[PDB]
Amino acid sequence: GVHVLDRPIVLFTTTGAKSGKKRYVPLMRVEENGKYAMVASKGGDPKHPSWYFNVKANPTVSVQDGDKVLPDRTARELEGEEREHWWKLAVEAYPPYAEYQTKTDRLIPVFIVE
Repeated sequence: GVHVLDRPIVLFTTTGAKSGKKRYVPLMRVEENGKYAMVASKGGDPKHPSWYFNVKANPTVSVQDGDKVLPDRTARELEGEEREHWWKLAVEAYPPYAEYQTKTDRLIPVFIVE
């Protein structure tokens, strides 16, 4: 229902691939030129957050940033240099993300929402 969002957080709305159920995933705001990143950490626990598999099963994801709603955009798991770029923006936004990363050799997934 109605969410109230302010920096430093944004809301990503996911839709169940099997059920159609909406789930609401607040994450740190990591933004550039109208695109957003979803950093798939889990608070320093190295296992995946429960939404990770959901955005891969159904990449259609809405964003709410302040009063602005970007409906039914597409989440794409980043690779390579592009992941690195968005990782840098994430660590500037929320430095403990880098601390989360020191707890595993596997790169924390980052999705671009576009």
